[PDB]
Amino acid sequence: RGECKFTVXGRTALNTXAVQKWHFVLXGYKCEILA
Amino acid sequence: RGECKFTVXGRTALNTXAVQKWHFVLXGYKCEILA
Repeated sequence: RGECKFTVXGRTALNTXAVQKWHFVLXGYKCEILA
Repeated sequence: RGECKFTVXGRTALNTXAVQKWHFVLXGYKCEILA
């Protein structure tokens, strides 16, 4: 429940409902992971 | 030389004019870089 975002290294992982979203931002390189 | 596609291993990069775009697709891990 609620919106809780965590920071691990240089990527921010947030919990969207019951899915896992991993946002990767490193300069001009943006990686998007959908678990 | 012109506009072709380069597939090395699992990294699909395409040449768009004078900009090199590297795309990464590995299931739920889709990382995209704009160079």
